[PDB]
Amino acid sequence: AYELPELPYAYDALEPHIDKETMTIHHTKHHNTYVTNLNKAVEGNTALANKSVEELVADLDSVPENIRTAVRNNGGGHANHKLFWTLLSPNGGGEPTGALAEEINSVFGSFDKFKEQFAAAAAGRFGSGWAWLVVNNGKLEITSTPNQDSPLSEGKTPILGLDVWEHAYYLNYQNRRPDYISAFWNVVNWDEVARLYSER
Amino acid sequence: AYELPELPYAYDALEPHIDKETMTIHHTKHHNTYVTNLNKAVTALANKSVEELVADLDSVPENIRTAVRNNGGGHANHKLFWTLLSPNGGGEPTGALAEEINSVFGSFDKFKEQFAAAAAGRFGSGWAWLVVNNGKLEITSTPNQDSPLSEGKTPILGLDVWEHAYYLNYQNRRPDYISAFWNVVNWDEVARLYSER
Ligand SMILES: [Mn+2]
Ligand SMILES: [Mn+2]
Repeated sequence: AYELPELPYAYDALEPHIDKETMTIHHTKHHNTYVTNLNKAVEGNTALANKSVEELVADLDSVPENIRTAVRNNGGGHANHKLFWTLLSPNGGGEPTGALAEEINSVFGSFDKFKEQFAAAAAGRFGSGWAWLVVNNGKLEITSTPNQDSPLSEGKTPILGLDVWEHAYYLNYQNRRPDYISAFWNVVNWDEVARLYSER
Repeated sequence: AYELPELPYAYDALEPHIDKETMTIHHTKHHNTYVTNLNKAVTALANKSVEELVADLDSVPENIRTAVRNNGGGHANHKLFWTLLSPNGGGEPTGALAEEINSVFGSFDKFKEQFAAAAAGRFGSGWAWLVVNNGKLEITSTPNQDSPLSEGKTPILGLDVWEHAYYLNYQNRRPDYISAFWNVVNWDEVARLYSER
């Protein structure tokens, strides 16, 4: 009984970094489709349905082989986008602070180095996928996954993610993925990332 | 070594099925990029056609295999794709090709349903294909720029389902794009490829 979450802001609140039309289609069509298909996949499996989408994707091995693909793709779609909306803000941007900033400077050397490495991962993901900042064994690291696969399935907790499926940027940037990635930094809600960091 | 092929028609020749903006960007940016990157990756491999190159990545240095796989596949796939479209295309298959399709799939309509299902079912980026395997017609789909050629199969018809191929005009509506695709397919070219394979 999963549901499509409402956005924390207006559809045009992230302009011009992300266009109103993309936000509208991305949320009401793409994300919504993952929710619809996810509910159809777990229909009848009270056990799986009672778990949060994150818990569900965290253990795909416990999902029946007959619907494992559907849960992987659609569960991943729902988990990834639900997190993604909460990481954006019309009042975001800037740089991390507190414990998160300290960890970033210690692991990557500096926030600028982190952005360079994160941008490289996002640009290097061939095909559809996501670029991530996760906590693995209590350590921060950058990774990328294909399609709707989530780091949660490998025991890693994402605290920042960038959707690099073409639907996330084609209307305003077309083939210019690097320009989309650069614009991303202007809307990142580092306060939310910091909260997820503490929880991870 | 490798170069970007010219389109057999104008950028707006496939309208309204495929918009001129998409054709222009798809060819001059996406395809051109695959060519540029392929050339960077590639001594002896240079003398091999892109088709033969992708036909056996196993014989390619593991230090550049991924580059050749993605960019070589990109070049080979798009090179073929452009030749399968035409402003005078569409209609329905004929001759021996039509006979084989009706025999294997039951009818052209059934073939279209199966092809569209494969194309709509490809999760993420990829391609839907009609290939000749061991002399038999089969419908398959590959991820990203992977090609049936790498599996010993010969593609005679292919549909690009990467979102860049249809997002400007169809956005999330991939099924409407697949439907419009039938109006521009060059069946004489598919038939020619089938006869040689
Ligand atoms: Mn998305
Ligand atoms: Mn393409």
